[PDB]
Amino acid sequence: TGSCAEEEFHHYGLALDKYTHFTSPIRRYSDIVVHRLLMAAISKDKKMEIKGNLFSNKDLEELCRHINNR
RNA sequence: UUUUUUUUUUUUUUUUUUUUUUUUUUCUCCUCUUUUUUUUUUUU
Repeated sequence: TGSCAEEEFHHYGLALDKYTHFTSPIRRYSDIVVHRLLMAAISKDKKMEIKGNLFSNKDLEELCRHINNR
């Protein structure tokens, strides 16, 4: 995300401007990330706090390079 | 009518000890050929 600029967020091959998967938490790894985050989102718009941290910049970038490799 | 004598199975038992798997060689060595390397996408 905000590690880069907006222009580098698009999904040109599909004419979208943002595209990921969320339909497979089981056979992949970015999707469990998306699960934790989506549930943090549905859980955060109540004005409370989600104890237990989630990620950081460097952690996410090393994870995404690992996933590219794999 | 044929008496008397010529030994036998070595003696001994009431001695201390503080180590340790194995063990010891063999040299440098020409990997052949459409490629940059493909890559989104969805159904597990």
